[PDB]
Amino acid sequence: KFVIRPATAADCSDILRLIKELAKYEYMEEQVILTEKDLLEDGFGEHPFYHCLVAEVPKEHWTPEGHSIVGFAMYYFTYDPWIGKLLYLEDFFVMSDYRGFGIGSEILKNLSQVAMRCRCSSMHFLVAEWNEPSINFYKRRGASDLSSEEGWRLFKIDKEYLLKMAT
Amino acid sequence: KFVIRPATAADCSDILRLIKELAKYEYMEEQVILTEKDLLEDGFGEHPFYHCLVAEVPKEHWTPEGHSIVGFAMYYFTYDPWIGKLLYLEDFFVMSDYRGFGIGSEILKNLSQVAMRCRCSSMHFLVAEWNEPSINFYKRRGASDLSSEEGWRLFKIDKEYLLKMATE
Repeated sequence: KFVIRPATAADCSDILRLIKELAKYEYMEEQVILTEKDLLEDGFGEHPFYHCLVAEVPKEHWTPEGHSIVGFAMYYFTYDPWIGKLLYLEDFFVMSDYRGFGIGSEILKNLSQVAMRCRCSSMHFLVAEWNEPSINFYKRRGASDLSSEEGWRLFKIDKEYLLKMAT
Repeated sequence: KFVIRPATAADCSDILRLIKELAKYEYMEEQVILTEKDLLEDGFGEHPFYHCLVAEVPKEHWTPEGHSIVGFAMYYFTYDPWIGKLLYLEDFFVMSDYRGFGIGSEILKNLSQVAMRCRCSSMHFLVAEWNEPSINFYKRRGASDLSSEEGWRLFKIDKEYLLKMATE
C-alpha cells in the first residue's frame, strides 16, 4: 500500500513540493522561502539541522503528476535542562487523495520509534488552538497541552531585531 | 565586571549546578534527573544536542563554595519548513546574588550574534503567559507573541505513551 522510510537526499524535491502544498492547506500562509538547495544542505550535509520521514507509494499508486512521495514528517532533537534530549515534531503532512489509509498514523508510529531508539524522554510539538480535531486526536494518544497546563507561549524575534541586539 | 563565553566540558558541573538552582527558583515542581554525565555526552560527545554560553565573573566568586560561573544560557538549532534554520533559546539563568548587573541582557546579545553568524532567520523561545515582566522585556525588544497571534499551543507525549505507539 505504502512504505514509511527515512528520507534521502533524493527526496528533497518531493519534500519541498509537499512543503509548498502544506503551505496552502495552512492559513497563516506566508509563501515558502526555502529552496531545494536549502533542504539538501541543511538536512544532508555536515550536521543535519532537521530529519524527515517520507511516505512512499508503489509505482501503481503514484501521483497524477507522477510522484511516489505522498507524505512526510519533519523532526529534530531538542534539549530540556531537567530531563535531557527530546524529539521535536516540526510538521507532518499527507497529500489529500492519500489521506485516509493510515499513512499519518503510521508516521506517528515511526516517530515514536525514533523517540525510543534515541533515548528521548518525550516528544514535543505544536498544535493551533483552533484545530480542535487535531487537539482531541493527540489527546487520545496521551498528549498533554503544556500551554494550558503551564502557560507557555511561543515567542519570536526575527532577523531585524536580532541584528540590533547583536550589533 | 564579567565575561560571557561559550561553555566547555569543564563547565558542565557548573551548568548543572545552575540548572538545579534554576529548578528551585522555578514555581513548577520539576526534579532534575539530568546528571553531569548527561551534559557531557549530549554536549561534548560527537554531536552536541545543546549549546551553552556561561557568564564568568573575576575574583568575585560566590560564597560559599566559591565559583566563577554565575550564569548560563542554553540554546540549540531548530528548523522551520518555510524559512529554514532557527536559533532556539531553551533557557538562561543568573544567580540571585548576581542579577541586576546586566548579565541577563549581555547574554541575549551573544545569542543574537550566534544567530547572526549561524545563518538563523529567527530566535524562538517560550515565555509563561503570567510572567508579565519577561513578556515586556522581550517585546519592545522586537519579540512577537506567536501563541497570541496564531494560536499555537505546546503539546507533549511522554515516554510511556510514546512506547505504546511505538510497539502496539
